Amino acid sequence: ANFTFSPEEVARFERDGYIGPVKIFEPEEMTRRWNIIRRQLLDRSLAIYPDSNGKANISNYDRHLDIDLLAEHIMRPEIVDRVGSLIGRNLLCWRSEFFPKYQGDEGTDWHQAATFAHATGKPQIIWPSDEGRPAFIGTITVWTAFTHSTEQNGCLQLMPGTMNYDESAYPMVLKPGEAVIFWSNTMHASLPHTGSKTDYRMGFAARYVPTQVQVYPGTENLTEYGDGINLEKYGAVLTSGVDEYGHNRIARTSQRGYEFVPRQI
Repeated sequence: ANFTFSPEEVARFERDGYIGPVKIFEPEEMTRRWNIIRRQLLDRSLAIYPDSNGKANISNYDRHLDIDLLAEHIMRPEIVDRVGSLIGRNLLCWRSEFFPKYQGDEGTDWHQAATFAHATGKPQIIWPSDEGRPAFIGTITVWTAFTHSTEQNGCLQLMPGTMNYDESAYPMVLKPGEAVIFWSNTMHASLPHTGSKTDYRMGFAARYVPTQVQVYPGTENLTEYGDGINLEKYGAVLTSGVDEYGHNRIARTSQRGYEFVPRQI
């Protein structure tokens, strides 16, 4: 089995900055997993980030490092083969987080998110660059819908085409198990949640970057990074290929013994 994108799909992604929906799991299967995961998030006995009021804790950052079903999710061929077709087979998953949305939540206007750390403004992602030229800081984001993501639910909004506009709603509705893949900085918006109070939307995002990229650059002798992030037990996960660099903290094994074995095609 292979999930590499076709040359056309890759082209589509290149002009839009995103692509989806793409099936990761069948609806009932994703639901089955989320039913388990939801309870497991409650137990932080082995979470890499300590208790705090920071984003990392409240939005449950990097639980793929302690929850088996999440460890497997970021390793999924359905995800990895597709991301790999975009930025290379030597893939690193440097982060995952949840995106809940509840009744009353307002939408967001069109904007481009950045990969800087909120607490310090430090770049969490740094791509290699030529002399003088600034460094790219984007990261391929795979947003899987654990719950259905509808317009009523406050689903994401993306616009076709690539500060600038060019030669001249768009809701990304998703069923449980489907995902949308996009550059973290792709132009996007989101609708407000106008549904019932029991109808919550849950998205699980896994972010990827090729091995040549530096994760949490500097951080030489740091642990407490901000926003509740503590690098002590942090590690980027090599999901495929090999790592010819070694300049990033790496996690070959999850906090629960789940072994991350790089996929090869």
